[PDB]
Amino acid sequence: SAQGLIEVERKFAPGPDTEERLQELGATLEHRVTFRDTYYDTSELSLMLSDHWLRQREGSGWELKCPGVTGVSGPHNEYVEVTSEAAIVAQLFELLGSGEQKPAGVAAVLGSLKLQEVASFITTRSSWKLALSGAHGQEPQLTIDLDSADFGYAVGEVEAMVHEKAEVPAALEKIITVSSMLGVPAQEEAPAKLMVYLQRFRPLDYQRLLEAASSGEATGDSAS
Repeated sequence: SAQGLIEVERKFAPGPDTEERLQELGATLEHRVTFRDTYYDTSELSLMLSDHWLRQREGSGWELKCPGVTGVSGPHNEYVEVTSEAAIVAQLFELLGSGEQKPAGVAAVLGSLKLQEVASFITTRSSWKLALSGAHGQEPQLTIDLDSADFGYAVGEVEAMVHEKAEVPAALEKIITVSSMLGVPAQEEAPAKLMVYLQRFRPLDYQRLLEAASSGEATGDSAS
């Protein structure tokens, strides 16, 4: 087994005091992102289910998720995200069936094609780093990255790097133990905010997607 430092990650579902608990436990706040992600869709959630996910973040800019294939034929060849408005403008027009003049920006197509904000919540990402220690002194520093949302959602992903597969159970069990103390060990293929929107309000619809989008970071002892 030679892949270098084995990034061992497992997923955890934390409570509402996680950030505080981490500070007190000794995890450092590496970085955190906070923004409201505003999702638009047609009235039927046709956009959502069409693999064209439309989101604006913090009123900064626009982001559209496309199934790789824009001339949708066949399966979804991965997701391609476009952030350039002119692309989204033209895309939204063809998506909703406009045939009209390209306005200028996405906010203009938004009002004109009359999309509805069907989902809006805040993404709270919080990256913590926890140094292991004990009688041995220096033990690995592992990262805990929290992904949370306004609509009842909190996930942590705990990732440590060991160069030895033999210390994987050691590091990984520390991970699970601290996590179970803080909340409950999870197992999902990492939910995006919208994956949460779905599991929260539309569980079977979430499953349609989940079963197909089942690719998340959680290996165990072998990254590769």
